[PDB]
Amino acid sequence: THRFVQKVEEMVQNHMTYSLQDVGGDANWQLVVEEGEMKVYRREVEENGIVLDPLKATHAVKGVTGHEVCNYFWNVDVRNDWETTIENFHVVETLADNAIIIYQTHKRVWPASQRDVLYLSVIRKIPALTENDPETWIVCNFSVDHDSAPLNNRCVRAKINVAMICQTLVSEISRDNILCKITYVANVNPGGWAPASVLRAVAKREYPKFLKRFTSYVQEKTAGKPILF
Ligand SMILES: CCCCCc1ccc(-c2ccc(S(=O)(=O)CCO)cc2)cc1/C=C\c1ccccn1
Repeated sequence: THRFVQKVEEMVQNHMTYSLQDVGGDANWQLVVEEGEMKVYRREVEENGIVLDPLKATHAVKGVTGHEVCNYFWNVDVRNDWETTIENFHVVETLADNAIIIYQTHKRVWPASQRDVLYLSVIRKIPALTENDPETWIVCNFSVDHDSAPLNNRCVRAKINVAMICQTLVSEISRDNILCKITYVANVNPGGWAPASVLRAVAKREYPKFLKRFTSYVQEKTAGKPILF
């Protein structure tokens, strides 16, 4: 029980309600890039001339569990092993053993000014409602206000609502028989102004690169370890 428990519950529930839905049949999502099981979609949205384009991706990763994927996504201690777009990050506050508030700066993308972010990051297990449903592991990263926020005059403050939502299929269980189904959503307000073409090019390049890189990292770090369901 920290002061964000209720907000966390709301953000997680919204993602469970809305973000998990399959968008194969939904023409409102534009499928931008497909590489195998990796499917990356966006909606073209601008507010006050700033690109907000919602990002939604699915993926199916052999050999790892949702629990493992989420631990690796969440655990700050391995962040620098997979992240390629971060210049700096600091843990601002520990709320609980499954929740922290993080400040980070993104590498500058010329010619836009650098962005920073301040967000609560929480990892949660959502039990299968019925014996028919999969359990879900989720990480949610969403912007919050904080006082120990750094002054950084080089940066415009972006605001994010990201979730990595994982269900695991199992087919001695070996990694050969496990598949992790990922839905990843990112809604990013870059703040300020940045050229629309730049924001779209960054999204189109960096999201598939992240998903490929990050998932491969989890496969590589877990191979030959006992499975953490
Ligand atoms: C001019 C450039 C503006 C950059 C806008 C931007 C700010 C923040 C973020 C962001 C993206 C993912 C997360 S997370 O998944 O929670 C993991 C922790 O880092 C947190 C923040 C994205 C983006 C915009 C594009 C973009 C896309 C994939 C990689 C990098 N940048």
